[PDB]
Amino acid sequence: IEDRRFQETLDKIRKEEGYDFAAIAFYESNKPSSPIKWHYVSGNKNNRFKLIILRKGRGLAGTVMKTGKRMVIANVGLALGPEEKIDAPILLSESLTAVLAVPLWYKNQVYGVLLFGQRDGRPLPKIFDNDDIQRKFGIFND
Ligand SMILES: [Cl-]
Repeated sequence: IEDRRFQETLDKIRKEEGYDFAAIAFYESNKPSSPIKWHYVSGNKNNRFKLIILRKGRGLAGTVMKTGKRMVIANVGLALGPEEKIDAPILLSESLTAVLAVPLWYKNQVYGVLLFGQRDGRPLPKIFDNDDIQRKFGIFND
């Protein structure tokens, strides 16, 4: 899709799927040492996410960017240690208690990571299978 649609589609999907929060991360630049940052957000409580710097292979977005595998964390407090909590600062800046992170694809590469989150102990609305993934979030792929 055109770059000029990412925000609108992100917001609509967040609301359809019933999440408190959504975001999308990409590499900050084409420089070799580029970090990964959270480029778009929706349902965010503040702007501190703009300070977050993720090194390659680290946090939620780094791991999904690397592995090609979605991550489902039903409960942050139970599923993650404090070392993992630290690699994923969006958890802290947005007070997220559950999350779903999905890779977005371009010619078999992961070019971005799409994150959905809940606050206040609200559960994930549903755990999607591979086909629902593709159907609901395939708009972001080619
Ligand atoms: Cl993060």
